Amino acid sequence: KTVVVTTILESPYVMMKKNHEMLEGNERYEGYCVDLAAEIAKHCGFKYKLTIVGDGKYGCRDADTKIWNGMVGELVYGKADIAIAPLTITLVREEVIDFSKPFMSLGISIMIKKGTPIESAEDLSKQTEIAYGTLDCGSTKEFFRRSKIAVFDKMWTYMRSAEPSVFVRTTAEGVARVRKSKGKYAYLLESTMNEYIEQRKPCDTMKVGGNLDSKGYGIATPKGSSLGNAVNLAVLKLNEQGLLDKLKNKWWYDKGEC
Amino acid sequence: KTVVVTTILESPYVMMKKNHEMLEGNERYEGYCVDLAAEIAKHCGFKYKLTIVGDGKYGCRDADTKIWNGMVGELVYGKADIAIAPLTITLVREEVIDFSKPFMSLGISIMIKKGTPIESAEDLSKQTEIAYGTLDCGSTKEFFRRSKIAVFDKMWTYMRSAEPSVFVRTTAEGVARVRKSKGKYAYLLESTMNEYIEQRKPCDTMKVGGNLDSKGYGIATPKGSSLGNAVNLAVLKLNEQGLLDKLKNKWWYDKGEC
Ligand SMILES: N[C@@H](Cn1cc(I)c(=O)[nH]c1=O)C(=O)O
Ligand SMILES: N[C@@H](Cn1cc(I)c(=O)[nH]c1=O)C(=O)O
Ligand SMILES: [Zn+2]
Ligand SMILES: [Zn+2]
Ligand SMILES: [Zn+2]
Ligand SMILES: [Zn+2]
Repeated sequence: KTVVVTTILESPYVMMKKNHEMLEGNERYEGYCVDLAAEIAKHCGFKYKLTIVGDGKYGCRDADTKIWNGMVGELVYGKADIAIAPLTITLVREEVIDFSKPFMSLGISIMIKKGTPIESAEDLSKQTEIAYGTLDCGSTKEFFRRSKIAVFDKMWTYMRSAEPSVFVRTTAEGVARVRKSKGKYAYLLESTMNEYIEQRKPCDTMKVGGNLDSKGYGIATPKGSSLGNAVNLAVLKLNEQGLLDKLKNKWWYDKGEC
Repeated sequence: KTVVVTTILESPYVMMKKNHEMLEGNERYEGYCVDLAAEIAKHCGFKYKLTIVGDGKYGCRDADTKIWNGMVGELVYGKADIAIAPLTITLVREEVIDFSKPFMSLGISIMIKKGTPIESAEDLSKQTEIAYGTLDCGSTKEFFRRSKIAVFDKMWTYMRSAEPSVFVRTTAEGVARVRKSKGKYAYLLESTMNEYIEQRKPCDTMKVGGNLDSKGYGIATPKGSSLGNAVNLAVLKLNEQGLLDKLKNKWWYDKGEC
């Protein structure tokens, strides 16, 4: 009956409202993905419950046990009916779960503390004074681990063995590390987040260079789910009616602080 | 056994080779989608025959007869097994054919003859001296026909009723009309084509403003095709390995004339 939605606390996709503690259920949250969830449930006509992914992760497969974690795991093992989050459509995931067509297009990008002498991935790869890393257990890390491109493989070789670890558990941790690093840590992260942070106080970071790749976020369902067809059509309808563009401007720039 | 591929003569996706009269079968053609077709077939392990869509159209549904034409029609009526072309993923098409995840991301954009006093769709809609139109029988025309956004519906109201027709049969016709117009015609077209033309002699056009929307091109198969699954995985794998980025570079910029 009630669809269980798995999602992740990631601003501005899903955030606790300022007055959350006296709110209940889905009303405790706000954001792009909260709005998107409401729109999809309205067009597909279902009731739903937003639940924050227990382990706070997007999803990766343990190399030894072969068990999936994060939001991907919640679908694979039947703990959730649908994931509505900034979840990257990838080949290894497509083999275990289903994705709608993308609701957002983006790429990997570089975040620096303002004034950092870096302008590109090539710049990062050719020096050692400035540390750099990525989010753990996500598509960005896997991009570098799997890259054959000389600069990206060179970066991976450094990142894989760097001490202390250049990888972070959450996006907020990566961003804090940039801000506190005095310009000695750069962060590789998805472009739309880089762009969001750039317009938030204290306005001390910026995106440099173009995107390293191109990819999309999709709505995910368990393989063979009776929900997947309708959800995919709903995403296309929403895009075509301009709602996705409407939501982006609402959460990204109408709230810009810089 | 041999998979019939429907595609469209649209530079630089599919072009006749200079000496095509001396060649046979698939070797008559070159371009982005020719290269992509060869790679999809290699990875999925099938033999294939490239065929040019008979009516030279992408695909629209006749309002009265309800019959699909163009490449979409070839798949709907079983004349082709797969379409590998700059074919836009849309809701109405997804209702009758299947698409892979996108192999290219793009949006509707404005092409001007250099010097034309236009910077945005808002600019176009608020003036009358410069005419503007789109490709007929495609996703761009349908975007304007269906839009509830004030600026775009105003543009549609003008375009639908303009005489002579501001719509064109092929991309080349639209570009030619811009070039011959002395600034008095602007062309609305997909961004990646706008970008390609900007790098073609006589280097007298340019893209202005941001994109009007966001969408993708996908490989299409008939509903229920056994090919669908494997083709989608192939597209994801090729994106992740950088092939699609390499093919754009090859056909757009390595060959740039400006
Ligand atoms: N979208 C990713 C997770 N994710 C998120 C951000 I924001 C990032 O900078 N890198 C990531 O891998 C996924 O689905 O694994
Ligand atoms: N891709 C479109 C066709 N198409 C192509 C170009 I190049 C354009 O500027 N506009 C279009 O509608 C579709 O599939 O209808
Ligand atoms: Zn609280
Ligand atoms: Zn709606
Ligand atoms: Zn010829
Ligand atoms: Zn190959």
